[PDB]
Amino acid sequence: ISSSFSFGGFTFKRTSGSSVKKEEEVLTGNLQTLKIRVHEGYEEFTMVGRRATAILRKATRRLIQLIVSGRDEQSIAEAIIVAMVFSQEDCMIKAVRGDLNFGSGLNPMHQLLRHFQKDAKVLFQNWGIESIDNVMGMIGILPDMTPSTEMSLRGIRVSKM
Ligand SMILES: CN1CN([C@@H]2O[C@H](COP(=O)(O)OP(=O)(O)OP(=O)(O)O)[C@@H](O)[C@H]2O)c2nc(N)[nH]c(=O)c21
Repeated sequence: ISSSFSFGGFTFKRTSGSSVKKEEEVLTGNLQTLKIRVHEGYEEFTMVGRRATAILRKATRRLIQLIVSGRDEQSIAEAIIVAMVFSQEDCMIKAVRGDLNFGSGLNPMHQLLRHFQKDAKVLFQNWGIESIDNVMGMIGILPDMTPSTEMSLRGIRVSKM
C-alpha cells in the first residue's frame, strides 16, 4: 500500500490511517463497467500542487472532508476534481457521461480523471450539497464555484490558509 505518491498532478502524503486494496467492478453513469482497485480504510492525506494545496480525509469510497486552498477558482476546482476522483465515490463514477475510451497507459482512475478535467459540470451538479456550520477559517463552495457561508459541496471547504 502506498503512503507517498503522485496522482492527478498532486503529491499525496498519508498523515494517518491505513487501507487495503480490493479489485471491484463499478458501473459508470453510461452503464460502462470499469475494474478499479478500491481502497478500504480511513486515511488522511496532504495534497500539494503548484496552484493548490489541501487536506483530504477519506474512507472506503467516501470523501469525508477536503479543505482546499488555491491561487484562483480554476486551481481550486482542479484540486476538488482530483479529490473527488481519488475518493472513488460511486457518486463520481455515476457522474460520467458517455464512454470512457481507451488510451495507452491510462488505467480507469486516470480515465476518470481525464474525463472530469475536460468538463466537471455534471460531477459538480450531482455530488451533493450540505448546510455548513460557520467554522473559523473556512467557507463553503457551491457547484458553480461561488462562495457560501451557509452551504457547500458535500465535504468540501475552502481555506485562505
Ligand atoms: C484511491 N487511492 C489510490 N491510491 C494510490 O494512488 C496511487 C496512484 O494511483 P494510480 O496512478 O491509479 O496508480 P498506479 O501507481 O498507476 O497504479 P494503481 O492505481 O493500480 O495502484 C496508487 O498507488 C494507488 O494505490 C491510494 N493510496 C491510498 N493509501 N489510499 C487510497 O485511498 C488510494
